[PDB]
Amino acid sequence: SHATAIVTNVKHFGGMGSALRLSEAGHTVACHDESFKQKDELEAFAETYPQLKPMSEQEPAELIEAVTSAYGQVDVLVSNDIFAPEFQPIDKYAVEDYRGAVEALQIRPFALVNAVASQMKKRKSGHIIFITSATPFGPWKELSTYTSARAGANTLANALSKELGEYNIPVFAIGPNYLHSEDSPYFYPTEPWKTNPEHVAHVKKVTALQRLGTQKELGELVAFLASGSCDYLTGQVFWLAGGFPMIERWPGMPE
Amino acid sequence: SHATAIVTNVKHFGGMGSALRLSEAGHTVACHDESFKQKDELEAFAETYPQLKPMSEQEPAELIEAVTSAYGQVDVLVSNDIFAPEFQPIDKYAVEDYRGAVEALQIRPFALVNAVASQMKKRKSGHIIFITSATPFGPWKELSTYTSARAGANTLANALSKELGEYNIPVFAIGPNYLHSEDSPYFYPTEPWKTNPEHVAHVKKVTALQRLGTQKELGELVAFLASGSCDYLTGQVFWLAGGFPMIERWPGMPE
Amino acid sequence: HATAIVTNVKHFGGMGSALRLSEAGHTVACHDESFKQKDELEAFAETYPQLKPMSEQEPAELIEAVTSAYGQVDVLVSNDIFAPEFQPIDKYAVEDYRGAVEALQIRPFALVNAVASQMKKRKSGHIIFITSATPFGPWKELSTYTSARAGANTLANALSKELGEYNIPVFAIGPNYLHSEDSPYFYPTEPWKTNPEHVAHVKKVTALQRLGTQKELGELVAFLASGSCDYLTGQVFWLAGGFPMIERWPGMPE
Amino acid sequence: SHATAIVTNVKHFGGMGSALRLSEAGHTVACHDESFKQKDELEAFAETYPQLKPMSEQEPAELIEAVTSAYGQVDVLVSNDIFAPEFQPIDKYAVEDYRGAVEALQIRPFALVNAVASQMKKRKSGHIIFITSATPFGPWKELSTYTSARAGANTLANALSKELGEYNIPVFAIGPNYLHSEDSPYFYPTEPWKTNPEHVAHVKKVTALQRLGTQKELGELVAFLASGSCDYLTGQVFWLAGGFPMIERWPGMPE
Ligand SMILES: [Cl-]
Ligand SMILES: [Cl-]
Ligand SMILES: [Cl-]
Ligand SMILES: [Cl-]
Ligand SMILES: [Cl-]
Ligand code: NA
Ligand code: NA
Ligand code: NA
Ligand code: NA
Repeated sequence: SHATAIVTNVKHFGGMGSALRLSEAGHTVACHDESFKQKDELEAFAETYPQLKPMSEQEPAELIEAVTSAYGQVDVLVSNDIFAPEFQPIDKYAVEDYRGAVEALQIRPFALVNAVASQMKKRKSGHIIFITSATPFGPWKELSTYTSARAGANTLANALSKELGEYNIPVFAIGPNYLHSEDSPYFYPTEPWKTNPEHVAHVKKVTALQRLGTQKELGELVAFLASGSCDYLTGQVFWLAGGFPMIERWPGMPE
Repeated sequence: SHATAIVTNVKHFGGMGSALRLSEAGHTVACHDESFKQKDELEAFAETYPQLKPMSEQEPAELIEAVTSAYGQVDVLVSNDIFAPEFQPIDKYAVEDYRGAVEALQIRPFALVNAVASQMKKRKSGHIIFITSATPFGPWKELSTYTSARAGANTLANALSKELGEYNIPVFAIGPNYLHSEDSPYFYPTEPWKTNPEHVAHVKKVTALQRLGTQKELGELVAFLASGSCDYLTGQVFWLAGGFPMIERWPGMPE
Repeated sequence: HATAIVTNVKHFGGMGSALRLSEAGHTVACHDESFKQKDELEAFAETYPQLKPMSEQEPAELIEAVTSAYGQVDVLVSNDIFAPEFQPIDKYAVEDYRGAVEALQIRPFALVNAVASQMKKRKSGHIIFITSATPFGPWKELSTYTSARAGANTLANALSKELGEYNIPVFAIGPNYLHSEDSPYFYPTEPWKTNPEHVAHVKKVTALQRLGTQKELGELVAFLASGSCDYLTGQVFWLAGGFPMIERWPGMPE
Repeated sequence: SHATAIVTNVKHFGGMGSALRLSEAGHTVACHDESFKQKDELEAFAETYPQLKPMSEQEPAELIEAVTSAYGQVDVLVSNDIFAPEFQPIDKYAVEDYRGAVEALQIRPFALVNAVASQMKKRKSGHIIFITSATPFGPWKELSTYTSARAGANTLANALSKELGEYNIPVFAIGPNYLHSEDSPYFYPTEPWKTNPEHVAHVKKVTALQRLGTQKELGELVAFLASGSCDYLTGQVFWLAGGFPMIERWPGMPE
């Protein structure tokens, strides 16, 4: 009997670090991704990553039911939520641009917890992890849609911890920034963030560790939280951003 | 000339405290409310509060447009947002119950700012105030929809402050709890909160001031922020909750 | 006729607090290190005939002197200052942190410790600390000053929980980029309004792209001390103009 | 090659969980304690815990120097700081009661980092962990000294992360509450917190997981952070408090 995890949007953001490290820790890892609606994309992923179990199901209720049918139960949920950040002055958005952000970044993790929480509560075990964003900690101007939706997700995780603790289910939010996402455009691909001088310099300026975060670092945190080694952190919002933000110092002070 | 303010949902939550004090400060206060769809309700309100200017418009763009047409411009927006709090374990909600909360508590203030920001930015003046909630500061268990949507609104306000400051527009969020709402059910009506002993005792336990907050206190803060006397607070989330939460102390320690 | 105390009145948030509290009708007893000298006290008294400078320096003696002269202390504005010294952590002396915590934590604690009994007995009073917004977004190499200010913020918030039962609100106002006119604590006119590089820095790091004014600080102090919005008790106010502005990605405009 | 850790006040608070788990992870763990001034107490500890290395040094600079001399360097500092919480109304404290709290809970971790940072910066490696408190997250009334000093330490850790990241040195604060401390009075000994029904009931009410945190959970987090597996969390303040605080709900709602 292996523990079963679900990682959503596995090709993007914190998906690969989460899935790879959870598998290394002995989980069966069912993986969701928009591309897995296509048989060829699902099978290519299954061939490259024989330790992972890509699923074709897209919608929350269908995904939870399919993983429960295939593997018995869902022990760990990693809601690795993504949406394209679009920078606009507030008056240049359409209201639908905010609705799109809240559907992808708040309603979707809510729907996944809504669909899985009953089976976890009945057996009094489970772990729920949202991958959110550190942007609420220090917003950039002109990203009001994405940034506020991510904060809704952070508070959703914290609020859920208060009710699910009675059932021995920890709930966590991991909010990254400057997390290297390799080939994925969500949100710091190798090109340009490791390849272009202006981007390399920006990352050195705005993070304390002066580098991007790695998929391994994100995955190590995900597997540590899912292990049951430190459930007493339930309710935490983790800022996985390398010491971002670095705050501009007065004139004359060095870099 | 007169400064013009908009107070939404004026019959509820922080509506009357805001509208009455803004009018005392010399604003023309255009008032929105769902009941003003009915001519008899609008006219009854106008007769009781002849210093206030109730509008029939319901949707955010049409409300901004109607106030702008009637009075020239909108100087102060008070987005007094409401939604009925419904307590449920996460798995007992419908997903639509979260969508309803986000629409009412996040999308609506976004849409109002989206509709009014251009006119404020063009003249480089204006004030934006969201009435949100202090529940994200200390969530109750089983209120995950309402609580997380309110946090999204708080971050929306803070994020907007970063872009609108360049146009001399402060943005504030006032997050109440235990605010006496008189005859309004949103969220602490006189009955039961001043009349039933168990409720009086609860409020004495969980607030530092051991009382409900008053509409006058809320209105004083709204008019102070709208006055242009302290624009340098832009980006603040105010916790208007009387020292809530009081945290349960160890056995043997007194009330 | 309500009585206020404003400490370190020549510096930081002192003048804005004292001037606006007097405009609101308070008798404003003013403390300052320079008032140990009669000539400096009397010059201040002549320039500001609406203010009442005191010579007393230590917390117990100051509270006692104001209570004797004016009956009671209704409003305490602990306007605390210390010179920010930037060092790598290993280049400080431990005494440099001790000095910061004495000036920025122990001192407001001692003033509340000295005045709280009289406020509690009559169930009225207002306590305001002027602290700092540096904990909200620390600069590197200011660990002493920044962490002491955070201690003061939590002290205010913790005190609100016990003093609310006695109808005494407690607030912390944490500024940054507050114009301090001729005081070096912490943004004097020269260089912050006069040197182009400093003007440009303020435009970059605040959302309102300017220093905050003494009038804005004083308006908040008088508003809180008025009893018009006691239900904010426990608040830490970030009076920093939308600071911090967070550096955006390459190619995005200023 | 063996990494070297220092755990202070090892007999108390998070001392044993930290030291035991770091030793299991392969660190040489030098241990400080006030009782180690006595040769008999140091030797008794060495006999019971032969995998740990108790030191007699008491003062911060002399402790760093003694561990560096004995083992070559200090790779991990765990500043496990303690002070007896004394509840008083603000006017009943002596000012010295606050000075004692700041000296023990702020000056002491500062002094330890001040003494060790140069050797870490020179080799561009090291980890700094403060064990602080979650009391600033939700203060009890009448504990203003201890609570505010702990907040100063949390900010000290966060501020230090901004400068030490350039040297590849993460800085963390772990702020517990309701951490079972076994035989130590700091701060939740087995008697009364597992033996007396009133105390057992209090813990069930005020934490989401309805139990004390374990030394194992604390030690797992300390060893995880010190492993270099997730340096990108630098600057984090961890709330290790089981979902504390639970916020009192309205009359009529169940516990
Ligand atoms: Cl990221
Ligand atoms: Cl309310
Ligand atoms: Cl004196
Ligand atoms: Cl300042
Ligand atoms: Cl503890
Ligand atoms: Na399939
Ligand atoms: Na009409
Ligand atoms: Na004198
Ligand atoms: Na020795």
